[PDB]
Amino acid sequence: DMTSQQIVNDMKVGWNLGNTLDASPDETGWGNPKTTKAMIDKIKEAGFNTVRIPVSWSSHIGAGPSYTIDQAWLNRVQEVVNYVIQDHMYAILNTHHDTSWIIPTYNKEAASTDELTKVWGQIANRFKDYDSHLIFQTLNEPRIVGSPEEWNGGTAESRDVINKFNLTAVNTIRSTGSNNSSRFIMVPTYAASTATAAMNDLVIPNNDKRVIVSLHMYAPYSFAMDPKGTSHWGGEADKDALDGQLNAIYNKFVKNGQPVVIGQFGSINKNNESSRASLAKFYVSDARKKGITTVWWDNGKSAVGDDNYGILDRNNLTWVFPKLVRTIVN
Ligand SMILES: [Cl-]
Repeated sequence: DMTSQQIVNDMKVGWNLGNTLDASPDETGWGNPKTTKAMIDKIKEAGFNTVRIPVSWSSHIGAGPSYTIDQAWLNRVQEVVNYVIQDHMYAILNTHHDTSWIIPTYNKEAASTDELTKVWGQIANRFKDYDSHLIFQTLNEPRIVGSPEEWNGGTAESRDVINKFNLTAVNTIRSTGSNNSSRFIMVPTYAASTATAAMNDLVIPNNDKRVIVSLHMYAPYSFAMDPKGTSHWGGEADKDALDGQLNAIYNKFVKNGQPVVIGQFGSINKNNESSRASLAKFYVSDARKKGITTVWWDNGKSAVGDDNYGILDRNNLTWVFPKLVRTIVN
C-alpha cells in the first residue's frame, strides 16, 4: 500500500557500489576487489538503508535479435543484490555504462528501443519475485557522448527520445508480472541532469504512480568534482547556492507529488575531510527537509585528487573518512 514518497523516505540514505558491476569487462576490471557480503554488512552497520548497484550490461549481451544476457553475469548480479536484500536494505538495480547501444536520437531510436525491450525483459524476468525493497532504475545518465549538450541537459530531440526509452523500459518491466506489476521504478532526465530543460521535458511513463525521478548532482561542481577547484566548502554563500539547487528540484517535482532520489552525489578527496563533511551534512539534511533521498557515489578510490570519491576501504573493511561517513548517515 506504500506510496512512492513513502518508499523514498524509507530508503533514507544510500551508498553506491561504484566502479564494480558497472566496470568492464568484469567486476574487478577497474581495480575494486570482488564484492563480499562483509563489505555490504559494513554499509548496513554504518546506518545506510539503500545500496545502489550500478550494472553495465554491454559486455554481457549477445548478438541481436535475441540479445541474450550471459547467465553467469546475471547470477553474479543476483549474488550482489542478495547481499543487500539479505541485510534488509533497499537495492537499486540499473543499467549503467550502456550508452554504446542506448542512443537517444530519432535516427537510432528504433534499434535502441528494440534492444532495451529485450534486455530489460531478461533483467526484469530474473528479478521479478523480489519484494518492494528491490527498485529498478531504467537508465543511468542516458545521453549523446561527445555532443556539445552532453552535460547541459541535452537537446529537444534527445530529451524526447529518452522519454520513449523510459516508457519502453517501464512497460517491459511491468509486462513480466509477479511483483514487477507493482515494483517501484526510477527514471532519469537526460544525463540524470538537473538542468532546467532536462527537468521540464521529462514525462513520467504512463503517469505511473510508482515511478520516482532519478537525478545526479555533484554540487557545487568546483568543490565536489573539479580537481582544480577550491578545497573549501562552508558558509552562507555555499549554503544558499546548494539550497537553491535543491529547492528547484523540490518545486519542480516533490511539491507536485512526484518523488525524487538523487542517486549520485559526492565529493573528491582534496585532503579536506572537514569541508566535505560540512557539505554532506547540509546536503543530506536540506534534501531530507525537501523529501529527497540521496545516494553517495563510492568508486573505491580514496587517494588525493581527481575522481577519488571512495569513503570505504573495501580491502580492509575500514571507513577512510569517519567524520564524513557519519555526516552522511546522521
Ligand atoms: Cl560566505
